Amino acid sequence: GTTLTTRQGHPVHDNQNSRTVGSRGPMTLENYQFIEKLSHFDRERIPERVVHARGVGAHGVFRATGKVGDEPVSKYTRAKLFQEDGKETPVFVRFSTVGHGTHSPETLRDPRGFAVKFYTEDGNWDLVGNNLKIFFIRDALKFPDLIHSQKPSPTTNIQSQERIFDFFAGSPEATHMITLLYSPWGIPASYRFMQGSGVNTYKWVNDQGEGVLVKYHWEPVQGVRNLTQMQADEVQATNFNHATQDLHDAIERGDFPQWDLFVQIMEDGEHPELDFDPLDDTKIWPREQFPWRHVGQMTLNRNPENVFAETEQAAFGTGVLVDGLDFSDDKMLQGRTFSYSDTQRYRVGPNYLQLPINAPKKHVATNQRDGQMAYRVDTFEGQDQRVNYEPSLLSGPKEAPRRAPEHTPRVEGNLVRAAIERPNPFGQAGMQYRNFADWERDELVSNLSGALAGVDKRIQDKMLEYFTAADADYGQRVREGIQAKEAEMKGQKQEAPVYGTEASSLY
Amino acid sequence: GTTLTTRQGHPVHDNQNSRTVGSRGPMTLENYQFIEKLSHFDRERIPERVVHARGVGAHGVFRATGKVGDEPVSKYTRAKLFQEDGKETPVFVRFSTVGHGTHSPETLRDPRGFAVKFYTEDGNWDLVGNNLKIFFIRDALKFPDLIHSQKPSPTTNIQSQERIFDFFAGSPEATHMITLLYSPWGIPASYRFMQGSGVNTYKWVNDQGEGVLVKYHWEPVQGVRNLTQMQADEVQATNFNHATQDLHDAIERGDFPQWDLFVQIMEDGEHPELDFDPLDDTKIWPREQFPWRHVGQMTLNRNPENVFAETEQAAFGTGVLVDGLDFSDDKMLQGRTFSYSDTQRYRVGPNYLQLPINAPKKHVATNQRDGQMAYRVDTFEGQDQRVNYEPSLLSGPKEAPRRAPEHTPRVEGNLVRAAIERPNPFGQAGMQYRNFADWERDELVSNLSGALAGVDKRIQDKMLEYFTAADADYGQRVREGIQAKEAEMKGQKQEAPVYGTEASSLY
Amino acid sequence: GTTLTTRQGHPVHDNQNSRTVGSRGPMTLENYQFIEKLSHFDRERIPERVVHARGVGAHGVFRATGKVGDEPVSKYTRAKLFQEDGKETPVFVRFSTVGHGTHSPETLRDPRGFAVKFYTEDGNWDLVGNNLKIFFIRDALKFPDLIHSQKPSPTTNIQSQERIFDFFAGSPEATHMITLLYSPWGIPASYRFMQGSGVNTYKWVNDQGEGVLVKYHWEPVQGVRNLTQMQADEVQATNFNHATQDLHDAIERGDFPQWDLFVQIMEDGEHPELDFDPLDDTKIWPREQFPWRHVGQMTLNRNPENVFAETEQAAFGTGVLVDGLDFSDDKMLQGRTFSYSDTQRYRVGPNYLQLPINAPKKHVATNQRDGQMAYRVDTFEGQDQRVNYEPSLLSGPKEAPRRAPEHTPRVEGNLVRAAIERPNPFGQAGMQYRNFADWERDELVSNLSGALAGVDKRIQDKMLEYFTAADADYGQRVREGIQAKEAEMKGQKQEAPVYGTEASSLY
Amino acid sequence: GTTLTTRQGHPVHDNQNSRTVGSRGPMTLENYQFIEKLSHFDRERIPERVVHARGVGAHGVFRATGKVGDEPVSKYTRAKLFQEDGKETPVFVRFSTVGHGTHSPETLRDPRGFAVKFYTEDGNWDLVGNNLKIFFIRDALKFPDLIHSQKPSPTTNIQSQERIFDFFAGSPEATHMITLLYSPWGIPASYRFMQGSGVNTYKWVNDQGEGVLVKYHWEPVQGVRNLTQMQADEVQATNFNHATQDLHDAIERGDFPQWDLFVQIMEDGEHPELDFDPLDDTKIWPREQFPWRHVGQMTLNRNPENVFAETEQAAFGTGVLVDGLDFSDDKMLQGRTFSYSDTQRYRVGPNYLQLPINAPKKHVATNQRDGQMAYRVDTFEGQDQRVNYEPSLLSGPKEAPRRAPEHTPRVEGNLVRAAIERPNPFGQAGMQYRNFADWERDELVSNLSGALAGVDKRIQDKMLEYFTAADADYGQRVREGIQAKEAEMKGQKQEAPVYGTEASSLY
Ligand SMILES: [Cl-]
Ligand SMILES: [Cl-]
Ligand SMILES: [Cl-]
Ligand SMILES: [Cl-]
Ligand SMILES: [Cl-]
Ligand SMILES: [Cl-]
Ligand SMILES: [Cl-]
Ligand SMILES: [Cl-]
Ligand SMILES: [Cl-]
Ligand SMILES: [Cl-]
Ligand SMILES: [Cl-]
Ligand SMILES: [Cl-]
Repeated sequence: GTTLTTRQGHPVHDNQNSRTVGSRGPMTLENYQFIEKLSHFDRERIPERVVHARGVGAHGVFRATGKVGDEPVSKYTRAKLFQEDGKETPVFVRFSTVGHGTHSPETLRDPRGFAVKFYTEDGNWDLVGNNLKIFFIRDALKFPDLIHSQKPSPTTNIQSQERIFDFFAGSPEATHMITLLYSPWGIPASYRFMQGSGVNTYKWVNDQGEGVLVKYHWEPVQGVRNLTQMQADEVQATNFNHATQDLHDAIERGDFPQWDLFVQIMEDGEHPELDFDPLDDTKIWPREQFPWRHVGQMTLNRNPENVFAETEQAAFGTGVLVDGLDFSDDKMLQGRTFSYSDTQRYRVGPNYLQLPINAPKKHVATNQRDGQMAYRVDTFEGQDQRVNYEPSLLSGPKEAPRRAPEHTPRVEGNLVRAAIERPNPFGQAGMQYRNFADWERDELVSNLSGALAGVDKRIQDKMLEYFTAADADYGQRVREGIQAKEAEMKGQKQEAPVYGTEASSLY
Repeated sequence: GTTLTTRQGHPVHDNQNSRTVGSRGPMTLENYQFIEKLSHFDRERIPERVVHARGVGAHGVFRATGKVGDEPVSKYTRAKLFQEDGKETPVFVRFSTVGHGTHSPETLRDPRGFAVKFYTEDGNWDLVGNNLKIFFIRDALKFPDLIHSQKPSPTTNIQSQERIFDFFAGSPEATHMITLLYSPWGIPASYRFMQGSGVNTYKWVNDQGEGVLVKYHWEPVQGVRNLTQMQADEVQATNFNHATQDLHDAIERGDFPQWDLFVQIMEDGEHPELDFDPLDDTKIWPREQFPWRHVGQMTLNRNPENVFAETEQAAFGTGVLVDGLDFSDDKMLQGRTFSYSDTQRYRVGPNYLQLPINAPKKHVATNQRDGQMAYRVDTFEGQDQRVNYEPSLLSGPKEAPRRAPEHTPRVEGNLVRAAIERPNPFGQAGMQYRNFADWERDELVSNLSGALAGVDKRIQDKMLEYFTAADADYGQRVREGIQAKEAEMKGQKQEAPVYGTEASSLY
Repeated sequence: GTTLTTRQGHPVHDNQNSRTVGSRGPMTLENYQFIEKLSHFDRERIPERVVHARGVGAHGVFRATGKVGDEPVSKYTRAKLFQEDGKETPVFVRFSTVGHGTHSPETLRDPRGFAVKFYTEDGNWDLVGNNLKIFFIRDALKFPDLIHSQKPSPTTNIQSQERIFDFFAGSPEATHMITLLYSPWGIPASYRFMQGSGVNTYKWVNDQGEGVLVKYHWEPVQGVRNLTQMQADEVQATNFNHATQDLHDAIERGDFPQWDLFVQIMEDGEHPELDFDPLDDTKIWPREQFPWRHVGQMTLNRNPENVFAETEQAAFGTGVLVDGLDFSDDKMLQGRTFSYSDTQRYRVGPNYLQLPINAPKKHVATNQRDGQMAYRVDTFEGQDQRVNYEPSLLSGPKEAPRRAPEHTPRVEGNLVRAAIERPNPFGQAGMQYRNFADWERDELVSNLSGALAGVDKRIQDKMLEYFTAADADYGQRVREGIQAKEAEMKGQKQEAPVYGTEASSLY
Repeated sequence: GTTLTTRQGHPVHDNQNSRTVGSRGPMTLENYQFIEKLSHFDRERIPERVVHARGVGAHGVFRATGKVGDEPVSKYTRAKLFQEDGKETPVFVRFSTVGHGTHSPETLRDPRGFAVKFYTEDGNWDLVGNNLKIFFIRDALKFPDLIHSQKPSPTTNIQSQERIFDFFAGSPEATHMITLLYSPWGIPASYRFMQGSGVNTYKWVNDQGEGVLVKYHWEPVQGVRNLTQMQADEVQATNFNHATQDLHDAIERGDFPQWDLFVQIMEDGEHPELDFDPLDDTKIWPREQFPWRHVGQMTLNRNPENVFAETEQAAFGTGVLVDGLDFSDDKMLQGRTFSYSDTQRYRVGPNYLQLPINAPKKHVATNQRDGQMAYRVDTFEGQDQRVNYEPSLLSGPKEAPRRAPEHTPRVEGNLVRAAIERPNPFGQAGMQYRNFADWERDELVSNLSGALAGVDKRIQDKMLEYFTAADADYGQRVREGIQAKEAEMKGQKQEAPVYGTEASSLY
């Protein structure tokens, strides 16, 4: 029961010594125990996520209220997990950073990942969102460009603020994101004291087949706490895993984190009465115009018994929708859908949906076959095994009858490559700057000043142009901050940093 | 229960049409059903086995007699699967060719694979052998050289007899193998009417820790049938899957194939009284000097419900030995042990031993962790999960106490790269030529003559030298056969072959 | 210069013996030469193509005439490779079957692959087509269903006509394809005597940005030859590589195969004057209504120096278009575009476009970085290496200015999952049946009769219904053929086939 | 020249917008530019090294003196790169940590990697060593056990000192390593101010075939600087890439780091006059008994132009030896040799030795073929391409004639699994404790005290037993440190750490 074996089932008698010619002689190839043990060890590492590499997972449950806001949930969506009051749905959630790889400090400035996997009766639903309600760009084509500038340089393997704002200098749509990111909101204190949002615009489909535009929001019961740059540096001094440790230990002691699910519902259409496009993920929907409607509550109450098998292998996709949910023409959203399935086949495996953490908690009958590491076949009991196709007069799985009309929105336009007609990259950025608290603006100006100091002046002028366009005080305060820090830099001594205490050889 | 779903568990309502803008318009990225279905389809194929690609599998059982020959089995080995009379052990067997890839004709000239996986109580045991009792080479270093000459040319993608015997011209040790291969024995009629053997020399270890040299043999109850070149060409005309079809359909109708397991036991040592090395896998052990000892009987009685998941993903390794079995200093055998584990991590997967077909049918407790497509963790119930190492004062699996002395043979010599001192590459080759039946020799001479006709004369002279060294009649008959066929080739017309009936465009 | 080395550059002194303790002793781990050699050998095989696995490649050149038909080529397209008379463009072509894997007989019934890669000055252009002008299905969602029924059964690993027509019974749109496939046209005699076509509908864009619907055709100068089933069985008896051998040997002796490129141009639009949809790939365009227009001629004159490095690693994609070419709303075509890139990253590699055979023969400047086996970085001379994104004020590659208007067709409709309004699955099928020659119809009826004999009657009735709808005589002849063949089967006895000559053990 | 293109060579006109139906409509599959760009991006990440993931690389040169110490280098070795005075050999060096993954703080306690690749005329030579002269274990079978305890826990994803010393409690041979590791020597200030060593025992072979035991040492010209835990915490606060930054910035400004290569030569044999085994890698060779002999000097003077393509893809193996160098019976060394090639085929690729950074800078002629991402074939000019095997009468690469006798040491003994007869796990550990400086001992006791505080007492007692066996004062000081720190912990209150400043929702 507790006897050490090989994966072939061979009981191991000596886990200490290799088989050699003499006690101090050479190893022979008569060492299967050694081979198998090391063969598997050499291939433990799978490639990390191209983004959101550093993360932590937790199991939990979602409770529905049966209604959206103060009116029945059936009015806007027919998603089965929402229909009944008190209906519990098992979930797995992974929190994460964005920029740097695994085992990187969780005190770094970054958006935070907030992915929730709903194991519903209509299959799985992945809500792949972040902490901030918006994103840097509005077109998915710019994503590898954004990440490359955000990630460590291919020449130094270190993040560069110059490289970061170099891309921002040509991307005015990221202004609103920067205003949030370089504020204290760019470094959440922990995952428990953090907001969540689907960022992109989605759609809800009801019994009638009617669709409405939808925003998702996670509101923490624990409240919201942010980490200033001074505070972040202090934590990082002795702890580069503080956020992972915070979530795990809280669940371990019974202090279960909770989030309330809110939704913003909007009538389908262009809405020309707005100065912004509702399909722009660099835009928020004002609560005074589009109030938040309560849907349910999620509680995380169980830690993974194995980080790799569950959290690391967990795979989330925006296309993973259940009946009642649908896409919108958010160009960012539809772009995402492609990459998730694409990257997960490579990272987690060809049959990654057959893994316990990714597999749905219900019946599955597909004609999909084979693939590497195929653990099971999606046949049903009594099926003619030789039938792996549809249609078939002999056997095999059948289509599901429609119990509700499909959502068929009207789409008209020319096949073009053009930006949206209402960019407005400075509008909401200025609003958020003014609506900030004093200590939040101070942190924003301080961070931007320290970041843009020493950077190419062509970049500086363009960023100052963007900040000024959002708010005059915004632009002026950053400009003065830059001039001040560039002046102080000029009056020091930039010799190479000396580390450690001088020592002498022991031999 | 029979409703078609995605692997996310989403019930599919339309498996016929993609989601498009209009019934005849362009596809959108709002097609997760399409994406997932095709995403998995594009990665169905895993790399085929580098050798023995074409094959067929079958489940079965092995019954032990409790004795070896007419004396107790405990005298020579302490392998648990042999100790009790009537003791049944589940097995999975894969038959195969060698040279060409999957879906290649099973009527081709090749050695035949005969791999048996024993799911014993001491873990799994893989007996990876062939139909012929010997092999081409005596050193594993020559294996990629042998296979490259055997396999289709890198310039034509077609097998070449000139390339084949080009390598044989510099490899006199393959003479005995050629004598068998180009005889009718090179094309077994089917897998059911075929012999089996471990080819390499192994070792049996008893209760005392004493070791003896061992040869394995599978004797078919159905008898032995071979396929002549004329007969093989006739079958190939309408059936390139005849051997796979033969085994499957026989089990399907209840005609279960059976093999008796025989063993040849030899005292450990150099044995200088022999003209051949007992560790040379190009050598057989004469029955008159080393009689065959019955051990048990194997019956194959169940076909795989899925060829890919079971047969294709099946992984066999010569190092996979249970207690009571051990290696010998067969340089070919020890070389094999490395490649099997090496190639299976790449082909089947990093966690290929976690697959149902490869996993042992007992308890497994290892400190091995992670790897791609990790379906489970080798922990035991109640274990401290954070302990994945040995030794440990906290928890984790423990070593197994020795219930019998380990086999510790004496090894003396200089670390050298040298061939065995008793090569004798022509001895047994000549014996087998003379011991052949008339119709077997006729086929041998006919095949060699047709193969060596047109080949470079430097190769021909060297091969004729080898054949003559084995037997004077052997060499002379092949020489005359070559001269005859080269003369007949000279008197024809070698225009490019014309195929099919002339046709005309339909448009 | 000719000295055998390791891939580390180490001169090999002994390629015959492994390093062991004594000439007949055990191998040590002191064998890097052995390790590296077998380590690479164990991973020679990459996964075969999920479809069109068996194939052969050839290098060549394409000559443009500068005009389409009798009018300038610039009138309809601005593709640079067509503009000048006598303009030569390097090409690589791979011919292939469809159903079975590598090293499978080329005498089997299948559509034949005809993929051409154009190394133009505007980058690469892949024309991924077949010999037949149409395909089985009109929606890419059905592709894995089609292939699964076409491919060997997951229970027997053998193709089954019952499984094939089981899918066809629920797919009436495949009727026209079947009419061609089970005719002599289903087995081309060789690749040189074979037609080629893009099958799908494409678009040509000129200087004005105007688009026109387009069909591609390859007409062999050598003529067209088809292989009857009786002729195919005779060839298969002694040669399962006859088509591969035919192309290679012809090029080797100087007999270079040639194809003339024809195009069918059609005004963009719905075209309600047709009984078929021009975007349906199960439909041909009648020459009497849409004449074939000559474009150029292609000549294949060089064989690959390495089959694997060139032919096996070759990657073709329908999305790989140069300026002047574009997509259509062919639901089949757009579906293909997804799968090629998806499967090639897995099969050939993440950086497969960096391989010599797939890499363009011009300038390449991308912001794409890394990936496994990254051989080079897409930077230009003098570039700031730390800039791998766009836009950038510092450095990096810049966008290309538009020298011609982009094609922006009007698209209106509801986001639906619905079939085309003009299916007409039997129309052209019947016409082709009547337009057949007598020997072509006889072969068609003979093949269908032998295939549908013994098959479940539910399948038979549906197929007979489809054949009859195309043509009354068509249905009746097949019906009579089935009744006749099912009757002769009833007067047989289905015992297990006996193979080979009885033999006796040699030991 | 600077125009942005696809990897197909297609000039990109719009790198900002995806192709959609209308400026704000859905994406179509008519987006190859989008597809290819994201398809490659989704697969940028390769699996990180299972150990030494975090690292930095640098190009350089090595100058030989032509002699070892004060006597000719030819006396002990015939390695070509050492024979001539002033002989320069191109090198690539990668420095690294051990425990945590990529982008992990370089201020962490760990051994430091020091891998050097020599591009010699006899091929490549990899000297894969660390900064410390010894290692934790003496048998490679314990390596995955060691790393698992050292690496973050599978339940918390955080390193645990309890898990670390849990393994050490059952591994007394790691005592000497711990004495160094928890001293200031466990955190080198930077890579430039750091020693290097091959750790394992190697062999040098001369013109006579005579072999001698060998230790390698890298002595930094810049001197040696270590980083205390207090100093490390201060650096980690604002910089987790300080060591990577230090090496890069130094080379960039012209301050090239230099190391002198020293060797320790010892007569081959058991050497019964020692209280330790010279093949034990947990043992150093006393300079007073075995003086350091100068060999040459290495200078690093060029930074990688691409971190991934060069540093990340760099592959080092202990088996990669040139003529004149050889193995010893160091059970640790021979174990390593297996794992490097095994893990690098998986990590870097099947053809990783074909990559520019790993490929030798000389002639390469192998019979190795294929493998994924095969960029070239190892054929020579004029070779018959169809010959990919040895021997061959037709063509192909030939063996190299021996210009010097091979080293063939005598090996006698029984095939056993047993530890060395002279373990002595506390001897040198105690000596190093006394030879330490006061500030070095203080740091050692301080680190051990803080680490073992709160840990299971069974572990504590075993470690205290090990420390005491090395030195009585050693054990007592740690014991007092533990008692003191466990007492101050008892006078605390272990509430959950509170992070960040309280904030409020912005919406
Ligand atoms: Cl709070
Ligand atoms: Cl899957
Ligand atoms: Cl399916
Ligand atoms: Cl039925
Ligand atoms: Cl018989
Ligand atoms: Cl495994
Ligand atoms: Cl283990
Ligand atoms: Cl315990
Ligand atoms: Cl690529
Ligand atoms: Cl790009
Ligand atoms: Cl390689
Ligand atoms: Cl080789």
